[PDB]
Order: sequence, then structure tokens, then C-alpha cells
Amino acid sequence: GLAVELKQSTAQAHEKAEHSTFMSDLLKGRLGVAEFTRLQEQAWLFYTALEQAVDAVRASGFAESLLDPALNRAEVLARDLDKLNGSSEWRSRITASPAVIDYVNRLEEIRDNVDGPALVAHHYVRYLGELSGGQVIARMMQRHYGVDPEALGFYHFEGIAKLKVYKDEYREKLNNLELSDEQREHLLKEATDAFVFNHQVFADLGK
Ligand code: HEM
Ligand code: NA
Repeated sequence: GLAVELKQSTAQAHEKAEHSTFMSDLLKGRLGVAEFTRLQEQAWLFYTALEQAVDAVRASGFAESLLDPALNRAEVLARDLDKLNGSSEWRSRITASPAVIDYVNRLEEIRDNVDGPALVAHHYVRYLGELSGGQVIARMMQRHYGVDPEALGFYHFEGIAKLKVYKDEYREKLNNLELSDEQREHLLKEATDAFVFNHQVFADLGK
């Protein structure tokens, strides 16, 4: 089933992602709110690009049940960032890192070419990752740095009653998505590429 193959084909990359210098330092309480904020600003840029690609691919009729609009993060993130930065000025001030530029370019390609299987891979990497682990990151931002949970709405999914039931449903949706052999190989390749993009974002953030 595709869910298991996605997990297994990216397991090594997931492990590298848990041990990136920036993300490891952040979660162990060795950085600070400033660094968490920089993370969230870059995330806002790529979630914005991701959600345009989602919208396009959903509109095309591909993977519609998987592409649940309750997952959308960009607007919630912007409200977090308003709280973290003290105003809405950051929107006009932030600049994409080179890795974020590259990720945003790929997401815009996926959007404009309506690359459904690519989009689903990036959807899995982002949303199932935040569904799974985002609770932990949020708890640690609060515990290590005193971030108010009002600035942690990104890690809370309001439209989702029960996360464990949700993740099971999501995996089952992956398992039922009708794909040609070539579309499936592309989806799996793209999931690897999504982690590499993520790894380069964290790399830039630690530099
Ligand atoms: C930032 C880059 C990360 C990405 C893109 C990401 C992505 C993912 C994905 C896609 C899954 C689902 C695996 C599956 O069941 O198919 C997952 C699970 C998980 N993630 Fe990550 N992850 C990242 C970082 C982290 C970090 C730093 C931690 C440690 C706090 C973490 C903790 C976990 C744990 C414990 C699970 C197991 C399932 C669960 O907790 O419900 N992740 N992640
Ligand atoms: Na291209």
C-alpha cells in the first residue's frame, strides 16, 4: 500500500530532518523565539505556494477527498506571525531564503502543470508531518521559550476532531488513490524531493 511505501522510502530522510542542526537546536531549547519566528516566516512563504498548488489540483478533480481544505495553514500562520512579530508588517518585509525560492518554484511548477501526483507527495510530507509531530514542536516552543499558544495556531487543526482517526483516514485515502505505475513512481520520487527541499530550508536557517 502506498502509505507504507511512502513511509519506508522517506524514513532515512525523516531521520536526517530530526537531526538537522537548526531544527535539533530549536527543539532542544538552544535557540529562541527569534529563530522560531524565522522558521515560521519561511514556512508562510512555502505553505502559501503549496496551497495554491493544492487549490489547482483539487479544482482539476484529482485526489479531492485527500485535499481537505481544513488542513490549510497559510492564513493560520499569518495570524501566528502577526502575534509573534507584534504587527502585520512582516508580510511586506520578509524575504525568501534561496532554498525557499527553489521550493516555491517547484510548487509553482506543480500548480501550473497541474501535477497531481507531485502535489499529493508534497501534501503528505507537509500536512501528515504536521499532523503527526507538530504537537511536539508546539509543546516545546511553549516549554523551552515561553511562546504563547496563541502564536502556535499553525500546529492546531481546528476542523479536525480526532487526529488519530484523521491520520488513519488520510493513510487509507493514499492507499485508495488510483494511479498509473508512472504516476506512483513520480509521487514516491517527489516525496523524497519534498524532504530534500525541507532539508535545504533548515540548512539556510542554521547558516
Ligand atoms: C521538519 C521536517 C519534518 C517533516 C517534513 C516531517 C514529516 C513527517 C511525516 C510525513 C510523517 C508521517 C510518516 C508516516 O506515518 O507516513 C512524520 C511523522 C512523525 N514525525 Fe516528522 N517530520 C519532520 C520533522 C520532525 C521532527 C523534528 C520531529 C521530532 C519532534 C518529528 C517527529 C515525528 C514523529 C514522532 C512521527 C511519528 C508519527 C506521530 O508522531 O504521530 N518530525 N513526520
Ligand atoms: Na520546470
